[PDB]
Formats: sequence, structure tokens, C-alpha cells
Amino acid sequence: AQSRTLLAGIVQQQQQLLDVVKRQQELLRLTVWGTKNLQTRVTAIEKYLKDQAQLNAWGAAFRQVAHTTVPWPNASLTPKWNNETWQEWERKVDFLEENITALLEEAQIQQEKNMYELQKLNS
Amino acid sequence: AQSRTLLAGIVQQQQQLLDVVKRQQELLRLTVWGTKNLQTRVTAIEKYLKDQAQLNAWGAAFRQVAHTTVPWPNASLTPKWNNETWQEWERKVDFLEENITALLEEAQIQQEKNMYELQKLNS
Amino acid sequence: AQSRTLLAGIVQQQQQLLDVVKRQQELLRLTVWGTKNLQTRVTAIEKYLKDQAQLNAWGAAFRQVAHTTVPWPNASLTPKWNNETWQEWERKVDFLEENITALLEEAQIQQEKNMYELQKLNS
Repeated sequence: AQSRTLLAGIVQQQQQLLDVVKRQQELLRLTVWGTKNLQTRVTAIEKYLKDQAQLNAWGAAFRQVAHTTVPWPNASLTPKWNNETWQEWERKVDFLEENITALLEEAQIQQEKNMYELQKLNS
Repeated sequence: AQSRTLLAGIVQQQQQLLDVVKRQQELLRLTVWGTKNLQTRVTAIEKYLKDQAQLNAWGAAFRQVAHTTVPWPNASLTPKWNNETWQEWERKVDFLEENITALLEEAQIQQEKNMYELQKLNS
Repeated sequence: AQSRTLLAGIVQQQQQLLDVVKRQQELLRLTVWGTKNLQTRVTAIEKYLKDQAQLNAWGAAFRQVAHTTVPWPNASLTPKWNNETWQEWERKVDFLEENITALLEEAQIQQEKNMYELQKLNS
């Protein structure tokens, strides 16, 4: 009269949930690439903005033999506040990523063990 | 002496976990919109940067009847590397999204079946 | 002959899954900060682009005592479409975030209760 069948359905449900959790992790990795990729493009834009500062007043004088170039900074480059803050952000993700892999590894061993034990009941 | 009550709590716990997993999926969809929305804004910025290249030296000559316009590229437009790489990124998300929906659909049918069977034990 | 041990493994498996779900939430929060941080940088870029519009034709005249400044808009600032749409995006995240916390709180109470009941069976 033991409800082994009900347990089989319950154990199977946990397996499906674990698979979906893993799918979210891969999807999360894809999202991270999009954000990081945008930053690389943003850095390229910063270099072009500096070039615009170089353009100020050229050939604006035909009674003198000189050209005035004023490349005043345009894109404010982040030296310490963004890098130090961004590194902390990346480091937090690395610790959470390692923790999720350890938890998933333990779940896989326990999941198989629970199903293995179930088979012994009705092998 | 069967622990049907314990099973009821266990089955209910799986239902709550499934709901939270679905909530993460919707939240993930909202995050994707933010990243994609930023790219559309970035493209608008690229068009303005090209306009800046057009500004070089105008009216810088009152002893000639001509104007010099030098629209040298400014924003580096991505023709194949980003589009091909971004399409692969979007395609990977589409396959994972379809897989999560299939897994969730199966879980919903199994979850209801497990609860339905539980009701038969004590209906 | 009750499978209390199998239930202990099953109950433990749910606990591990709940922990991983919580880890995804924190990771999701870190991802949100990266996207929002980029927008703040984008606004800074918009201010510099306006400055470029100011640079048009200076000193381009040595037979006149005047300077022509033409600061034509460059970065298209979003007044209502992005803010209204972005506020809706942020609001949707706030409702989903509150819903996930409520579901997790209920799961923690049910999880402890299921384990507490298990202890009574074999305390």
C-alpha cells in the first residue's frame, strides 16, 4: 500500500525543475554577454568623441601661417570609480556562479541517489 | 500510518517553487528589453556622430567662394561581426526559451497529476 | 516499512533547489545594476554631444568682430516615450520582485514545517 508511484511522480517533478533551473543559468550567461558587449562598443565611441574635440577652428585664418588645434577632453573616461566598482560587480557574480555550480552538483548526486533508491523498492 | 500529510506539504512545496521559476522567466524577459532598448539608442547616437564629422572648416575663408566639407566616418558601424554574433546570441536565447516552456508545460501536467493522485488517496 | 529515508532525501533536494533559486535572484539583481549603470554613462555622453554642436565656425573671420556659435541639438533626449516606457518596465520588475519574496517566504515556512514533521516521525 506504499505510494511508490506517487513518489515516482514527485521525484520526476524535481528532475524537471532542476533542468529548468540549469536553463535559466545558461540564459543568464547569454544576457551577461550582451551587457559586456555594449561596454566594448561604448569605449569605441569614447575615442571618437575625443577626435571631435580636436576639431575646433582650422584654416580659419588666411593672414597667418599657423593652425589652432584644441583637443579638450570630451568623453569622461572612468579611471577608478567604475573599474573598482565594476570589478566588485564581476567578483560578486563569480562567487554566486561557483556557489550555484556546487549546489547543482550536489542536487544531481542526490537526485540520482533518490531515484536509485526508488528503483530498489520496485526494481 | 501513511504520511499523506507530509506528501501534501512536499507536493505543495514543489508548486511554490514552480511559480517562482516562472516569475524569474518574466523578470528575465523584462531585463532583455532593457538591453535591446539601449542598442536602439546607441544607433541614434551613431548617426549624430557622423554629423559631427561633417563639421570641419566652414566660412574659414572670405577670399574664396567655396566651402570645404569633410564628413570622415566617426562612429564605426558594425556590418557583419556584431550582427552575425548578435544573431547567434538571439538564436541561443530562442532555443533555451522554447526548451523552458516545454519543461514547464510537462511540470504543470505532472504537478496536477501528482496532486490529483493525492486526492484519490484521501478524497 | 515507511520510506522515511527516501522522504528525507526528497525533502533535502527541495532545500537545495530553493537555495539555488535564491542565488539566481541575487545574480539577477547584479545584472540589473550593470544595465542601469550604463544608462547613467549614456546620459553623460549626451551632454558632450551637445557641446560638439556648439563647435561650428569660430575665428573663421578676421575682417569682422563677431563669432558665430550654432549649438544645434545633437543627442536626441527622450522626454516622455523612454521615461514613461522605462517607468513601466521598472514597475513590472517591482511587482515581480515582491511576488518572488512572498513565495520564497511561504516556501521557507513550509520547508521547515515539512522537515519538522519528518523529525517527529523519527525524532
